[PDB]
Amino acid sequence: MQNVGFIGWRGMVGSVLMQRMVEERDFDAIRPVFFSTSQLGQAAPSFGGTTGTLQDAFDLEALKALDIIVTCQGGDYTNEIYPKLRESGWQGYWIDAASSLRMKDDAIIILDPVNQDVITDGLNNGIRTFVGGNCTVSLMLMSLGGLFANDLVDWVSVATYQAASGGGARHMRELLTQMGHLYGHVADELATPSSAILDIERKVTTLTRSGELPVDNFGVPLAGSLIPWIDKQLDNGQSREEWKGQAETNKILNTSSVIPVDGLCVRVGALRCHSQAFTIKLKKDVSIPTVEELLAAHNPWAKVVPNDREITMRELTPAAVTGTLTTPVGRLRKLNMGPEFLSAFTVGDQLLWGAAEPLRRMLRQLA
Amino acid sequence: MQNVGFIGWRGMVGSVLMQRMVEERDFDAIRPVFFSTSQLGQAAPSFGGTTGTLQDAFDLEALKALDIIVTCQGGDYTNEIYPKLRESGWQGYWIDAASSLRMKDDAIIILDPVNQDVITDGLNNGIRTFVGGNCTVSLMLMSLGGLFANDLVDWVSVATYQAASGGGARHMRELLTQMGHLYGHVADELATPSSAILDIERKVTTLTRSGELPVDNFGVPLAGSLIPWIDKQLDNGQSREEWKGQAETNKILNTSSVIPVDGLCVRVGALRCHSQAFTIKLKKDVSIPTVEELLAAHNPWAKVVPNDREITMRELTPAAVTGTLTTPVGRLRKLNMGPEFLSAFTVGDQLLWGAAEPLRRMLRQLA
Ligand code: NA
Ligand code: NA
Ligand code: NA
Ligand code: NA
Ligand code: NA
Repeated sequence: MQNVGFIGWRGMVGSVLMQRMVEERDFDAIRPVFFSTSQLGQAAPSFGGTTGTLQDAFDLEALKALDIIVTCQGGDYTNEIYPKLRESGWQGYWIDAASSLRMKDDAIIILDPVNQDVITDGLNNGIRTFVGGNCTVSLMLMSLGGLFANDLVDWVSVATYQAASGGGARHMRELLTQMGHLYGHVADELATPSSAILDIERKVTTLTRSGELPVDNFGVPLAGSLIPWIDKQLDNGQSREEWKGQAETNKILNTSSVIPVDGLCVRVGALRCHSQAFTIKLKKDVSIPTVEELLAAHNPWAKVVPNDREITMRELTPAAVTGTLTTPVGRLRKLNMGPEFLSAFTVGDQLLWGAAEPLRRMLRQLA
Repeated sequence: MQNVGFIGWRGMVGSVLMQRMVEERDFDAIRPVFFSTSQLGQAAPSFGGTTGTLQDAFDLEALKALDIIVTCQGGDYTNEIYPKLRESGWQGYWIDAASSLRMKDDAIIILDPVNQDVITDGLNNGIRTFVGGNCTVSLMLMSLGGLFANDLVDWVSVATYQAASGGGARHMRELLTQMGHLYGHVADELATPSSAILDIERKVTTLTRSGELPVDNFGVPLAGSLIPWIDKQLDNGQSREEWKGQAETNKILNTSSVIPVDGLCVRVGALRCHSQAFTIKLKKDVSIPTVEELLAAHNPWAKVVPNDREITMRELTPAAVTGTLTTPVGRLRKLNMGPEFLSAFTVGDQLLWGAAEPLRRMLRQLA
């Protein structure tokens, strides 16, 4: 079996990865070694199946002995250790959740249900570095995989509804804490049937602007609001989050010609699920029934939700998707602009297909 | 002095209207009469230094004695009374917030900062029925009016982030109460520094799908989620909310040729503000500086927010816009599809320009 090291397994993304690996019994097929910085020397996690000890995440010798390394530690860790490992002559496999190495020429962005062909070709051509793609793009491709696989996409315009988990654990806690502040401030009024709605709203609105809401992580309030800007501002007017759409979509698919992908990435008051609205320009006029068939046939997670009111309300929402591996796509119909214009709405959990799942599956392929 | 009757003045939209009328001293030039659908006989609001009794909203003789009727009562009321009132020989002015008469041949959809010419022509041509437009369309036009007025729009695709107020007062209370349930369920964990984020989220997620949350008004949860379907299902696959986009935009502007308007209307966890993401196809390559100038020059409420990170976070959000008459537009840049593809993000209060304000302004013109 292969000797596999795990870095950042206690972080949020790493914890989801561990959860999934235990669910799939992935530790029975490998010889796992766990790393740490604040708990080195302590016993390895029992769920790992070994009686080992937590190794030093910065001990190069401990790392060099491994065949595979799966890290969810972050960019800073990768930027320090990855180069040192490669410079030492280490030719093992590096599976990373951080975005740092995504655009490197010797790295492949992984999402096997979509680009297994790219992964296989890379493995045969000496690629030893595999990086998960941005949550937004990975979820988009999991849901719309059938359209891209059949080369039916001319261009894609998107408007996202992104969850707090994308920001981080403390961001999620900030969102929930804010919900508590808003409700608590008008709890008495809500409990009073005769209270005036405009009195309730005024109080919530005023509190939101009061400066009393904790906003250290998002900068501004999120509960009851939204923020139409995610990540650093670029010279072309895009946010880095929006820039990743075209950059990563094309690298994941290894397109022969650039497929334009652009839009607005907005942070909303959701915990883990990213929802996305699309305006897709098709290369040709294909019927909706054919579109539904192609999307559903691509992979088992792209559940097609019939374009009917009640079922959409029940299945195409964060409430129905959080914590699941399903990446449903619905509201499929042609837009008024023409038969080559397709509308679509998707939902997907940011921590699974958008983070940990592609890593677990890549590791399984190498086991 | 015109005799003006008010219906549905006690409800949420009516209350916002009353508040605005008080702020602008709109009761001074008219003789106000207040009606009730179930409380006739009780004292009437002592607005504009007047006193009286609530009249019967269903008494045709009482209604016929008026010169102008301003109703925020709703479609069911309009559908029952309007035809009977007109058939009884009433030739007064009917100003309505309900969608009922919007597409009638003898009615004009009003948004004066955008279509005063249409309103003026209608008045001279005998039109006596004026109806406010859908909140989505009215807010879109208040923000993007400059692009339409200069006939630069080929087509527009939209993704909305609609507030609960569009559903109603009960809907808003349901959202806030749900926020209370979600936070309350994990309040102890949030207050514990060492608590694990995944344990917190697991509980919130489970509670959300438990069936314990109150959802009588929206059907499914809204706090921490969203619903990509608003109003009745139509045969073309659109929801009625989405259908109003093209129908009302073209009628408000009185276009010579149909401008395609389509997209997805999504309900989100906001109280009063609607936000909208746009993909606009221009008829020609217009520079962003020119676009900014045209938008700002159209009307005083179309605040152009510079496409910069920090200012966008502070001003292009529901938190910054709720309760104000400002209808800001930002994130203006060209999309990767080409120089004729324009991106824009708008925010606007649903109860003001999206409901009550157009009515107040129309009344002022008839006083
Ligand atoms: Na071996
Ligand atoms: Na840092
Ligand atoms: Na259908
Ligand atoms: Na007269
Ligand atoms: Na700029």
